[PDB]
Amino acid sequence: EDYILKVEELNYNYSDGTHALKGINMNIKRGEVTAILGGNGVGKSTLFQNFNGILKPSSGRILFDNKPIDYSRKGIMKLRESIGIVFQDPDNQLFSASVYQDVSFGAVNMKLPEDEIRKRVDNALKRTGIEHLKDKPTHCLSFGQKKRVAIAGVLVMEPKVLILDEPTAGLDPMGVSEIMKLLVEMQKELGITIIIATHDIDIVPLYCDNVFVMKEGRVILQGNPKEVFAEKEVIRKVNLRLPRIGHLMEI
Repeated sequence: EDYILKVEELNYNYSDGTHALKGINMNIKRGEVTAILGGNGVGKSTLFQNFNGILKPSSGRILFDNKPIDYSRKGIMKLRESIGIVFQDPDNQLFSASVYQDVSFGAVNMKLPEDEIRKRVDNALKRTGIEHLKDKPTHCLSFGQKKRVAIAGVLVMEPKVLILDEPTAGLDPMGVSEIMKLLVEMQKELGITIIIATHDIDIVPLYCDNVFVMKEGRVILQGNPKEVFAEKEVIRKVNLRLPRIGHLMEI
């Protein structure tokens, strides 16, 4: 019940023979916010595609929810119901319809009692802060609102894991902290595990319990962000108290 994903000695090579991930060991705790950090080309998408089964490891394995992944068609279908994906650009995920039609599209085809669809969708919209936009056309929303609609559409299925692909995209730093604090809050109320792929090492990690730094398809650092970015954190606190001394420490 500690780890929602354990990656054990995982290797991945593309079918052309390109070695993408090497001896990856990663233990992701249930009900924490974990981020996987690194610039492009580091292998974040390759890792995340293994998590939801679109790729299968060449060597080693992944335990999801304490159990091996079942790679049959049925097993993959089951695994993806447990795992919600929020895309970088919400346009890639949203329908042109009202916020309520889009978000409720998911429940509507699972044959639930209507009043259970009602609760699920309304709770989803409250939980993402977008009740007031229930009847607004998606095409009229800000990027930030759209992203909240994407998240809400995924909450409706009650996944166990929420995976966000670069959640800082299209957002100013205060935009970023808004979305991060929203995610920290929904975990408090839902117990959902949050996994983030990002290159942002400044804001995103202040909201994380755990962090993995990747380079050329290997983990090279890991742990509590307070400890991993111990030095950046000292600087941050200095700016907070003595604005000018902290810039001589960046000098």
